[PDB]
Amino acid sequence: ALFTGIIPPVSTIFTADGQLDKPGTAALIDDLIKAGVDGLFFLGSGGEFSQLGAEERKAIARFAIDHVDRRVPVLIGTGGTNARETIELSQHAQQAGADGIVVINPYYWKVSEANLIRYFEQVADSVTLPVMLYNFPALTGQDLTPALVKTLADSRSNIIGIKDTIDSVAHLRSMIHTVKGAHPHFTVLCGYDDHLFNTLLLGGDGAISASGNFAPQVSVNLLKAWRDGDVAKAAGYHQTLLQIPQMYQLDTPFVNVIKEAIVLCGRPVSTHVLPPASPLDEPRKAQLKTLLQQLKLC
Amino acid sequence: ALFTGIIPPVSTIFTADGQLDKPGTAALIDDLIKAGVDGLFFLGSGGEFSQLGAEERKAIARFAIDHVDRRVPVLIGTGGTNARETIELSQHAQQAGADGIVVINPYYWKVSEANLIRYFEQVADSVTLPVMLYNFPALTGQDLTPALVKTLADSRSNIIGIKDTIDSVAHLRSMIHTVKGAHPHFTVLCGYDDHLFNTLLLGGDGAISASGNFAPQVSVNLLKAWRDGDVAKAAGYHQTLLQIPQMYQLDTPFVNVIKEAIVLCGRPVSTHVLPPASPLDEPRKAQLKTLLQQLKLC
Amino acid sequence: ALFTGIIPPVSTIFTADGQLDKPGTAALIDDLIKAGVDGLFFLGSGGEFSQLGAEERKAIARFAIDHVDRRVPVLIGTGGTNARETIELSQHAQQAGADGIVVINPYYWKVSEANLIRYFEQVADSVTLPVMLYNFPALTGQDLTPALVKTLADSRSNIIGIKDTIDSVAHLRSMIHTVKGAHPHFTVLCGYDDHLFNTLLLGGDGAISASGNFAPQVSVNLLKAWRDGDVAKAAGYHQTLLQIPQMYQLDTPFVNVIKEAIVLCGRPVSTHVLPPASPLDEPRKAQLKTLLQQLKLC
Amino acid sequence: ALFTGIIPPVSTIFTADGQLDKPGTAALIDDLIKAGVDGLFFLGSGGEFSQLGAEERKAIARFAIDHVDRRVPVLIGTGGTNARETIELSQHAQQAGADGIVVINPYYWKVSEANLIRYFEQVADSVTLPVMLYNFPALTGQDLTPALVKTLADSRSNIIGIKDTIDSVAHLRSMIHTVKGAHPHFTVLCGYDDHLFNTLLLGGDGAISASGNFAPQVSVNLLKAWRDGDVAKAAGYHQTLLQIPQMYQLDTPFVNVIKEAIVLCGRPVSTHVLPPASPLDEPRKAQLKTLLQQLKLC
Repeated sequence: ALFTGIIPPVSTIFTADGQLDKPGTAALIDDLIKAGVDGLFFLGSGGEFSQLGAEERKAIARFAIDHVDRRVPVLIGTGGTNARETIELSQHAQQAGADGIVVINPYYWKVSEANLIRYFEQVADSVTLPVMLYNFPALTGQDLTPALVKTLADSRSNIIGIKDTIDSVAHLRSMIHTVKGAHPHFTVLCGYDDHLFNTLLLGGDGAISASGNFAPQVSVNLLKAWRDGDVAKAAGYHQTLLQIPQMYQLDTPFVNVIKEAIVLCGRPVSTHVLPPASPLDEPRKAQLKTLLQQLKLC
Repeated sequence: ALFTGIIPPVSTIFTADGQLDKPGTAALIDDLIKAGVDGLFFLGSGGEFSQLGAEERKAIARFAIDHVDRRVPVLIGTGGTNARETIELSQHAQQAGADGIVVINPYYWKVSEANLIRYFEQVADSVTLPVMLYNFPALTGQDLTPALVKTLADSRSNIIGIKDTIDSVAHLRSMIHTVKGAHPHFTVLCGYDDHLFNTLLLGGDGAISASGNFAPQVSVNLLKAWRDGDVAKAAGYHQTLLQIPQMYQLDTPFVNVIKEAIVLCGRPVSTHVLPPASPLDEPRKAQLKTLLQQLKLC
Repeated sequence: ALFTGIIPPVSTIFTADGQLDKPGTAALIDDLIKAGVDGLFFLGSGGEFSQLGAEERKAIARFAIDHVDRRVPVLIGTGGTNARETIELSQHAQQAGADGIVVINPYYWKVSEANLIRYFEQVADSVTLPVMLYNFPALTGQDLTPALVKTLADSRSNIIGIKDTIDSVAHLRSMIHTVKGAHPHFTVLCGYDDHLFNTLLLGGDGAISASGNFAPQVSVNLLKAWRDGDVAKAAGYHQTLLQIPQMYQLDTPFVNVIKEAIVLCGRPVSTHVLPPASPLDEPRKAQLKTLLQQLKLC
Repeated sequence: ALFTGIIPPVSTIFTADGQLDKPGTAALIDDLIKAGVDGLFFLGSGGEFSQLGAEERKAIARFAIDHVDRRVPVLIGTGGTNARETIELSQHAQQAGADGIVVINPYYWKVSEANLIRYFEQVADSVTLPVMLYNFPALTGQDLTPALVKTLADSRSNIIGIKDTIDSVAHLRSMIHTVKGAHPHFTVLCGYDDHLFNTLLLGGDGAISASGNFAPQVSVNLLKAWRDGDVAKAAGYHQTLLQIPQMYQLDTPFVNVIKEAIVLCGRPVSTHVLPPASPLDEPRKAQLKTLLQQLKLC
């Protein structure tokens, strides 16, 4: 089973003028590796893939891959609405040395089932890398049903997992029974902090969630505790991850909040975000702070 | 805090010709009390309130209350679309000796906010009993937001809790922070088996869920374990409750399944259900059986 | 083809204490017949069926049927969530002399497809009367798709039409092609004033909409104009019906508004509505008035 | 009032290997101008903006602008999820000679209200051109409410219209009353063929809809007829436009269908579409043909 455990959707650090902040993004990568994470995912939602042009995303990927220098597995999010561009980026990711790619369903047009399967097949064929699906129906408006995901895993041997970003036990439970039921080593990771625990108890494999950027220890320790068979300990951490998602209510998009948390949790980096996102106002920065303090994360 | 802990939405047992099966419903009540539950809720969704006429519901309530004979707290679900009828039933519930009522939002028309608050106020005034709200947006098509529920608790001192039937951690978390944040002894119970654990760890109060009818021990034991500070034990039970809701996908409505489970789990009762529900076919009864067996509940 | 043309969802007039206002409801019936309508539909949504008990609805139906005295066709809305009650009422409607019944899909539980078809079959079998389906997904949360409605018309020869209450040309167009395509004399009526014109030009059959109660001439004249081949005239009326639905935005439910419009348009009747609805405040009554004046309806 | 009347969302013609087919897209432009249209909109949804990269979209826009050579007004759709790119393209559109731009709301993240207003303000400021908003909630998952659109027109004097792509009379009616009520010369165009008629009768201004590409005469004639005060004639055309949208059910996306219709209606052009779209199979091409024949469009 590939890409299990705690794999954060790493934040892309930018300068005040909007360029890649290499010292800062590198500093962030290094903290996260040091924290005991099982991989890293660049250019996910929290990486702000949807606010970057093709060429920019190529540049961020190659830098990120290079800086990681194979210390842990690296995933590159290559998705979007432009299928041809999805292939360019996915191929480039392979060339550039990535360990796999993460591909969301086209989210402008909700594409026919036939078209959707053909899309995913085509991208999976364009590379020899592992392909990790990415479901996020709240944003895509088209759910990758467990039936469909089983169909896709049956169809291509390199479609080997999924990040299920949804506040639903049923969806995660069904994803596990239907897909892992047919393919035991298919990876199922959840997209939200507050589902990591349940996702494990259901016989899933881990999480790619925002709290990896600023409190990676909680998820890493939850996982170690669970693998060590100490469940009470794991639940202890779950309890923190249960509360964490309050913060994300402070703005939309909440990439600003994640980056601001990174700072408050001890890593001084530029919190500049790309439009249509905006800086977090002062009042809500202090609210974030009080929240992080209550939870004992700074 | 009133009506905390494990309070099953008791199934109403019917004969083959559709009348109240008194021996059978009494037998069921007695098992559940014996199992260590903290209350009982008659004429909820699983009680089939929406398939019974006013007079029938009066009759079921009076029987149920009488048979319980004050051994545990009794809640009567008095809701529907006909507000005047909601008052008749709620008042009748009081005079019949019930400990409180459970009121869902009117689910045909999605009523204006002003009208909705006025409805709940009016019913809460028509009785001196505790009033427990009931949210089930999947069916009602109108969510009782934590804001609105805070407003209602602020408004009437006898609106003292809620059954939140939704597959969402966020909703339960927000319900707790917003409402309990303002009213510490406001009860918040979850409507689904797989959320009991999280609902506790969030500082909520228990569950009214279907698995109470056929596997009440699991939820009762989870709750005692948690109260005894043995979390690993509690999680052990959570793990079973996590799987249980597969059963409910076998039909819709799945009130047939719950009753069939009651039988398979050792309590022989008539599984007749009211239309537009129907008996569970043989194939799916056996599937239920294999599921209960896998989970070690029969 | 049965039940074509302009068939208003007649408002049920109540006294202050909530009883049937017979003088007033009779007065209303008489205006509407005198206006040239092609039938009348009692105990629809605007009739407030969902706020009345079984016995009350029986009483209103017989009174209404009797007072019409066969001058036009009469439809009785017998739907709800309680299937057995749907049969009692539907049978009672036949015994009481009604020309057909109108049956919405059960709107609490969104019932399985198999269950839904079996429900509609069962009620259609419980009577020898014509059965008119009623779709209103905005409130029911379960759409009667054209596929499903074709299935139902194929299944039972007395399922002979539908009131499609939805703000969608596509749905009405599809309902006509799929169902009328297979059953030419199947009736398709729209539920909203602003769709009557399109519904005709699509090869549908008429409307059961609220503006029948207070401005029945507009829809009656639109229909006559269209049948006389004078389309420009028909479009003239369409233009008024296009604007009428602004009022319904003054409250929810907006039965209060319809009844208040009946008064302002010249028919003094009690505007009492059943809870959880409430009287329309004074400011909004005056806004209604200005609207009716602008459109030249009072 | 700017950009009124019939302004087709022109199809971008591509070669087999996916490049701009200049002879073909020029041929198409010329037919449409010849047909009497009041403008042209390049790089809308039907132009496939969401499957083209920034540089490609630049290239298509200038070519299109140049080939039109000011014969009619030209609109360029510059929207997407990448705000900085939206400014690049919008500014490029101005320098390339476009008469205005068309900007959809960011459709990946459903952005906060504050952020959404700030986005639209920022883009409107980046140019001196007229800005035409674009609502399409079915795809975006975030509706541009009439309230919000009024706010935006109040905020910036160059936000001067909207393409409302929604199958809803209520939404269009409300958009007209709320926005035109405050700004009489604000343009309101509908996005669907079957709403053009109603949109006019409501006091709106026209349509940007797919049938402009292959049957522009129908909409052009409807508009001329209506302006000439001959309503019966206009309704005659409405009747065809009412049926047209059946085809769009043959695939999703249905850009393939539009382009195939262009061919069958007399203009031989390459029907190549960009992925994740695909060619229309033979069976469904013949079905399209039968449809166009029934409606007397080929």
